Amino acid sequence: DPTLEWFLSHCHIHKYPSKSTLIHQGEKAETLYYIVKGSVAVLIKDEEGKEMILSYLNQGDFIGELGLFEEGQERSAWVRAKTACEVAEISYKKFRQLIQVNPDILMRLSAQMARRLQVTSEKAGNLAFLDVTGRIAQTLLNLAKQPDAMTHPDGMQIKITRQEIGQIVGCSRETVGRILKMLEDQNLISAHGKTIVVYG
Amino acid sequence: TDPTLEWFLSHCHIHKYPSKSTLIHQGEKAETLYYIVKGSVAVLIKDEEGKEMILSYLNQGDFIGELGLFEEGQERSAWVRAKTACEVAEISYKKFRQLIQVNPDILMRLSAQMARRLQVTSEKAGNLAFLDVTGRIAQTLLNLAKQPDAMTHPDGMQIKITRQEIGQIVGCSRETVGRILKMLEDQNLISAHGKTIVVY
Ligand SMILES: Nc1ncnc2c1ncn2[C@@H]1O[C@@H]2COP(=O)(O)O[C@H]2[C@H]1O
Ligand SMILES: Nc1ncnc2c1ncn2[C@@H]1O[C@@H]2COP(=O)(O)O[C@H]2[C@H]1O
Ligand SMILES: Nc1ncnc2c1ncn2[C@@H]1O[C@@H]2COP(=O)(O)O[C@H]2[C@H]1O
Repeated sequence: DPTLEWFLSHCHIHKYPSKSTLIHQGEKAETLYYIVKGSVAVLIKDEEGKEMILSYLNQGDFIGELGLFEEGQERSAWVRAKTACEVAEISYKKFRQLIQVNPDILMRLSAQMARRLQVTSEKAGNLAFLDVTGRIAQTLLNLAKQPDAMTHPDGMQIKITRQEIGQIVGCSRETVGRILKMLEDQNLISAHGKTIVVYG
Repeated sequence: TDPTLEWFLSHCHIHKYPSKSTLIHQGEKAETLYYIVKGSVAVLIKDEEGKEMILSYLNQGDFIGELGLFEEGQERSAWVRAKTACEVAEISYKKFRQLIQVNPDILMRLSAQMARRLQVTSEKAGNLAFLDVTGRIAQTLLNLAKQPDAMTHPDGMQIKITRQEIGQIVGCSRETVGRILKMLEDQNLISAHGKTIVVY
């Protein structure tokens, strides 16, 4: 991948342990990132710091792109390493020079913006159409259809903490706890184990 | 406008769409890029029961139908419907990609708008997640008060909007919108006069 490697030679590259914060919402946006290895969560918060994950981003993903096309913008979200990460960074100013040399690097970036918009639009859809019970139910169902969902004699089973579920739908761990109990008692799932079984 | 947009537009056909006509249908094969020369549109998606949600309004100078551009074989991710009479330039993706090669600035213009839509749709996903239906409505009326067609008034801004529209934006029924709008004007936050609302 000649264009990528060229792009990266113009970056500086650093390692970040899991749980460390790469981007703080509200900071001035002046640099672009690219994930060389690992995974990050893109997070927003309510006024009391309850979190919602807008996306996971993985190796090959650009981050910090949204301040690129107009000066004076702030980071729109927190971005937090979910595993140990290797992350390339480059100033918007140097990136813009790179685009002049070869606009393919802009194509790649824009393709990812367009995917993100489709996915975030779909999520806003579910947030409008579903209450917190439906959100959690549709999350568990989505997760059971993932390539990594394990077969179970009674349906599919998943590994996912209550806090992670809470991050997906933007509710507390305890709210998740209560609604999982309700869904168990409605005979839709079982969560009495260290994992979750979605029936059917 | 500038010589670059005019260059781009001379490679487009201009089509007219009457108010309430659909420009783009969800699920259609995406092979075409659009640009709004005049007028305004609504972007909509739907739940399995035919409930509609307004993801966004877009206006003169806005690109539409861009999300299929970066990868072949995609579907339209939403319906796009004329809110007023519209004049809309259109061009095939393939021909757009050729233009990008002559002058990458036209891709820059487009990517700028994608970045803005991702910021706006993320903030909206947060609203839907974190706010109760009343907070969604009170935030929506501010956002509406800075659409191109929301003009001034002694005690703040003034807008025209239906209950159905608001309900489509925040995710609730007209009836519920009616009850909340009533609450909001007791809380001396607005005054309503038919379909026209003054936002303080
Ligand atoms: N809805 C989203 N989906 C995926 N990534 C996002 C989303 N919102 C923000 N981001 C990423 O989080 C970053 C926060 O900083 P920026 O606003 O500079 O750029 C942002 C994007 O790279
Ligand atoms: N969240 C959004 N904000 C603004 N416009 C959007 C949004 N989602 C979809 N659209 C527009 O609606 C169009 C539907 O067709 P496309 O998916 O080709 O391209 C889409 C975008 O131009
Ligand atoms: N709970 C909901 N979540 C998302 N959208 C809704 C919900 N309830 C109603 N809507 C949509 O918003 C519209 C507002 O006007 P109507 O009540 O005619 O029809 C409504 C539905 O299409």
